[PDB]
Amino acid sequence: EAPLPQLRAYTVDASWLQPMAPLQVADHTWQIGTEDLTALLVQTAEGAVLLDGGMPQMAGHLLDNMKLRGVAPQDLRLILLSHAHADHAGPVAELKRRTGAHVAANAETAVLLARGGSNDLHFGDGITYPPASADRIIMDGEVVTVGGIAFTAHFMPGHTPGSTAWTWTDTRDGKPVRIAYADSLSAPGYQLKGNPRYPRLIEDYKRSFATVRALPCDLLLTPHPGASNWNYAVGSKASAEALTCNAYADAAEKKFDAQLARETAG
Amino acid sequence: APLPQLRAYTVDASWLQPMAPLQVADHTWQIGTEDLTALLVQTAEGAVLLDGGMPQMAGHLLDNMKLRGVAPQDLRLILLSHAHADHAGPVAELKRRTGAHVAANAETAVLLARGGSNDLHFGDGITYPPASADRIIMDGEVVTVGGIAFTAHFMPGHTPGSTAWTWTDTRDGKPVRIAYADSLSAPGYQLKGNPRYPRLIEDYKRSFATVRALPCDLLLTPHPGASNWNYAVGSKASAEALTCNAYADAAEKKFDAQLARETA
Amino acid sequence: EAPLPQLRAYTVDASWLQPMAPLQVADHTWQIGTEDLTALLVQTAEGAVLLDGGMPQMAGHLLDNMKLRGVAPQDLRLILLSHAHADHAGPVAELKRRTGAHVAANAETAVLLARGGSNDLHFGDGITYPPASADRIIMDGEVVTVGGIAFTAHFMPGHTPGSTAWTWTDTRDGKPVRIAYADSLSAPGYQLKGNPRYPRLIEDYKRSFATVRALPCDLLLTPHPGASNWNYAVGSKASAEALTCNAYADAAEKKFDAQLARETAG
Amino acid sequence: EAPLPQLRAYTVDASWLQPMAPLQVADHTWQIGTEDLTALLVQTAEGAVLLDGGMPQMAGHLLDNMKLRGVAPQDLRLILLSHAHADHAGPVAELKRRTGAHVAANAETAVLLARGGSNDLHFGDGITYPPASADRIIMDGEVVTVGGIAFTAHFMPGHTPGSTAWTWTDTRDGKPVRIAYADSLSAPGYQLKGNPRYPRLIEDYKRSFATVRALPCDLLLTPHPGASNWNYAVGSKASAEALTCNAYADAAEKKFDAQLARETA
Ligand SMILES: [Zn+2]
Ligand SMILES: [Zn+2]
Ligand SMILES: [Zn+2]
Ligand SMILES: [Zn+2]
Ligand SMILES: [Zn+2]
Ligand SMILES: [Zn+2]
Ligand SMILES: [Zn+2]
Ligand SMILES: [Zn+2]
Repeated sequence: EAPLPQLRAYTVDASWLQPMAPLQVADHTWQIGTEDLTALLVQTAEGAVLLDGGMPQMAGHLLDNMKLRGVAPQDLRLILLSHAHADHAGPVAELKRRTGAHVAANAETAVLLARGGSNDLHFGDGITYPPASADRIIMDGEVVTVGGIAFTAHFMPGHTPGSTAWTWTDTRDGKPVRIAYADSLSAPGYQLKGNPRYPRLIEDYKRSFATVRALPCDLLLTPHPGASNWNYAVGSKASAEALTCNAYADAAEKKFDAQLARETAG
Repeated sequence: APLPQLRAYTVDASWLQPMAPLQVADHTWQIGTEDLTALLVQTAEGAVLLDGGMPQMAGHLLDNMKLRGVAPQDLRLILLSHAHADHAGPVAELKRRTGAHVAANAETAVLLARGGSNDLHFGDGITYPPASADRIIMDGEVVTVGGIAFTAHFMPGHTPGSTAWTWTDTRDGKPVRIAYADSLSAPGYQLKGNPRYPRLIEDYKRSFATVRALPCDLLLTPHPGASNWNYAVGSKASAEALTCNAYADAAEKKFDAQLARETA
Repeated sequence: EAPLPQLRAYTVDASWLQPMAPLQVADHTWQIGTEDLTALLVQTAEGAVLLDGGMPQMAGHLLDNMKLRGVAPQDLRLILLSHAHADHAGPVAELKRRTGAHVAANAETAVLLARGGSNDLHFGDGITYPPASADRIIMDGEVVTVGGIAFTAHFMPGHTPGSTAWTWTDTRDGKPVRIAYADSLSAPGYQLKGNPRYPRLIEDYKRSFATVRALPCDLLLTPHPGASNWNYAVGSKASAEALTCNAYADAAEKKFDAQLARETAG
Repeated sequence: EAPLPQLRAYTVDASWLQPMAPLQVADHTWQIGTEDLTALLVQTAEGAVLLDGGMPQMAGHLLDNMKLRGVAPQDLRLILLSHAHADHAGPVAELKRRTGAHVAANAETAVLLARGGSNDLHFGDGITYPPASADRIIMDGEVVTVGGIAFTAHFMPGHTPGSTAWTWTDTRDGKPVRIAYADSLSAPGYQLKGNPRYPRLIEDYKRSFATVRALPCDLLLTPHPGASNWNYAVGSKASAEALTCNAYADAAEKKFDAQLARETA
């Protein structure tokens, strides 16, 4: 037979790889990723926390932005993740090597990260990345504290079994701001009904819609800024049209029901 | 200016050209592609696979196994020359689809568990789905399946974990000593004063001697061209495949010339 | 000052270590563990499945009983677990080395098994065993099939975050029998309320009681046979007074409620 | 039959569990373990390095001694190991959880550490401990640097496949001192000849005696202080009779040869 196909690279839109300067979200919280991939730096008194890292090739850019914020590589103490796909956990292994930071994640995210996103429930081996290990396993509702800032995990399975929202409270213009970093609620091209690899997918999504609606949140952020109507490119107006947690979940549930209609009706 | 896109590990088309099983000995078959070796050894208590080639080769391997009368669940063991993507590529998928166990030395195990990432020389350029080794083996250790004994010979250099495997089969009932020896190339490697591999030169030099000392009637290699095999024709037509001495001699001559150019 | 304490072994009641010959539970299902620890062998024409293995020192006994049942080590295909504590997953690492089995378990069980039971949420490092890796991660309700017998996973977290019940249909004198191997519902010495290492423990147990009551079950077995009133020592009469899923869950929940009340007000 | 045996804990000589206050070895190097188990703390301006940790139950003691040395848990950057048996790597998993330190080890030590010392080539499952992962895999001769102090690895397989000596240069009285922390060369109850799990054991031990003799060394230390004739209980006189690398390897090789002779006979 004809030769087997060549391996396929994980190519993404240029805006996902467009570097940007740090954009201040709150007094201690900064977007340091790219224009279209969120990576949040929280600077505490006893080191910095990174939430998500973006694509594999973004490790150097993250370290450069950390430098501009006054954070040396060894000052990064903790990495948290929304979910362990290649476009959000991509550079985690290299970040651990170059910073010594620990990774805290739930068990589902830990096992997916440790196999580099391979054998994905829905993508197979289509999107892999260098594997990394979690140094601390997190339970639902558990609180991780760095330098006086408490980060609370809220499991919201669906997009991945391990999908998690993280919440914390910063300050902004003299007042506290409850920040919620919620994972994706989409099911892009997923088989929703009767999926042998995820039998309770529909029940998990539906509960996760409700979990997101209930998060303590004055300011919602998402791994893809477009999903919560952020525009990182417009500077200090980046959050002008940012969605509430209610609007984010409702839009997600409406799309999910219609995606379920396209499937169930056939 | 956006960051660079990721690049896929692309190979010569003949590396990906399927072939029907080619008989090497009474129970030993090449079942990979024209230019990547994957050896199937059929025993009384199931099959052994030595290397799998590229990651996209899993289905092809299983199809050739079926043509040989080996159901997926009959694959009992996977052995490896070294844990690079073009030889260990489909190991994770093969484990999931067969239940086979992997046996490898510690160095190969850690690189396989990394999916080839953070390679001493390639960094993250040549990666593949990670897999775990179920049995760690030591230099000279014997693994027996169905009364066929496979002996490991460590030959570090191309990777720290590079291994040769030897076993005895028959050709029409007469015993034949088969040696499956890893690569001895250092493609683009910094040889002298490499911070990530300080004793590289010493290891290659010991490994040339290890290969020459292997018990061997027939030598095969992960890239058939490295031992003058032509998988396009029958195995008896490959009489003039290289001996262990000639294979190591050729590799040592290239290594010495590369070292000289680097020192100059 | 005084020397540090010596390490302490995990010692158990003698009956947990008392070998027994294989006891037929259904036409293809055998108890092959000890008098007071369940280890179920399910034999198909395409190989065997082992559900649990007991304590670490039981490996050789299990292999001896497999040989009496005509299962060569290479024909044990799969190991399933109720939960990853030393008295149920004890010999898994050794069994994997000595057989052709792979382990299928959920992510929580996978991460605890790979720690050898160390850093347990409730037990610390007091009850440990040789680490093993799960080869296949399974999801709630996922079906694993060996030789025509389908095994369905039902997550029932609480005793451990990864606690799982497994169900399958066998036959018993001419008629189908729905077997349920339900995990422990005990909370021995656990802090139930406001546990920073398991914040949703009470909610998980409460849901797990209902999960067990709903399992497809004509014949219940448990990792500790006493918990479902089996008496393996008497042979053919071992099942004569076995509990239903309802009675098992009701008994566990009555004890859980009294423990939580004790924790609420002494 | 009669019941199966109970599990048996790895109990040790109580002197191995006897806490001691930190003993200064050189200007930046301190013994912080117990009277009969070495655990070396190297303090730098960029954090600290721990070489070995002793038994599993020593984690709290190590951290208390670190605090006496001014090293907070988050100040520990790196853990190095001689070998991954329970009485030297015992508390590594707990130390990683409580400090955030990385582990650097060769591939053999990394795989043994990751299975908690289980399935040991010689001891089976008798000496298990909580497993840990290595965060950096190192090669023979590789240099790891923390705060300007360079640590070089020298593989000396035999006692375990992954057995490693670590060398670094410190100062004492304004002069360099080349410190060598060499692993065990013992073979306690080992089948030396024709061992199916370690076929080249004798060749590896013989090469490792030579490797130890060749180490750069003004001051030798060992995981068991008695093996290099240290006495940690006498403070400033602790090293007064410490062996050279030559003497240590010669004594170990003489013992090894007599052991091999009795086995062959
Ligand atoms: Zn995703
Ligand atoms: Zn995404
Ligand atoms: Zn290669
Ligand atoms: Zn190659
Ligand atoms: Zn338990
Ligand atoms: Zn139990
Ligand atoms: Zn030892
Ligand atoms: Zn020792």
